[PDB]
Amino acid sequence: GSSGSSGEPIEAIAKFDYVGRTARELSFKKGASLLLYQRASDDWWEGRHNGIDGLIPHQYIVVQDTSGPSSG
Repeated sequence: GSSGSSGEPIEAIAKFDYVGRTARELSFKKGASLLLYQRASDDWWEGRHNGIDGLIPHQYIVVQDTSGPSSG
């Protein structure tokens, strides 16, 4: 409790098929489940994909503002 503001990871869903142009970024496909750890920038994110830590675009993903997974 009263831990902080940015703690546990955020489960985001790929908005559109994206391919990490560089090693830093990550390549995913619309629908693919992506985990978020921290917002690298206003147009980027910092999480992991298929076991790969890198950057994630905010234009090809939907940052869910819900605590925990949403069954269904």
